[PDB]
Amino acid sequence: MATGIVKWFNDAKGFGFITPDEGGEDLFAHFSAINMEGFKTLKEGQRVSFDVTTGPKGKQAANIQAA
Amino acid sequence: MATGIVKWFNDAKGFGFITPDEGGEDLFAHFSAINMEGFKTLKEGQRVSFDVTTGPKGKQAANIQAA
Repeated sequence: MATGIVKWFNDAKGFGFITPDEGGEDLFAHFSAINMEGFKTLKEGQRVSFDVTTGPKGKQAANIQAA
Repeated sequence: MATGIVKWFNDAKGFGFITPDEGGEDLFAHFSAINMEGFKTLKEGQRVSFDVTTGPKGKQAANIQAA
């Protein structure tokens, strides 16, 4: 499965462009193209925003979102 | 509240640690802490994996997931 970095994205009409990693031309990416199963976990390197809260494991990230 | 980068995560037991951006101690991040509303859009700089497919806008990213 191919990979790449999101180059830019406007929330108004809900799409952006992805630069593919292994070379090639930029891809159009509509928000509706997001597979929600693809984001049920967190990934190494992934930038995220969150609330900070004290839980059982101590200081923890709540309400995690993409940043 | 705050932002940060996911430093390390383990898909088996479903938890990892986030290093906060604006200084501080690393935070425990369980996958159930993920707010799905937080990922319905794509973010600038976000690393993603995808199918490639020809749609109306031309070459497009399909089935987009976090990478």
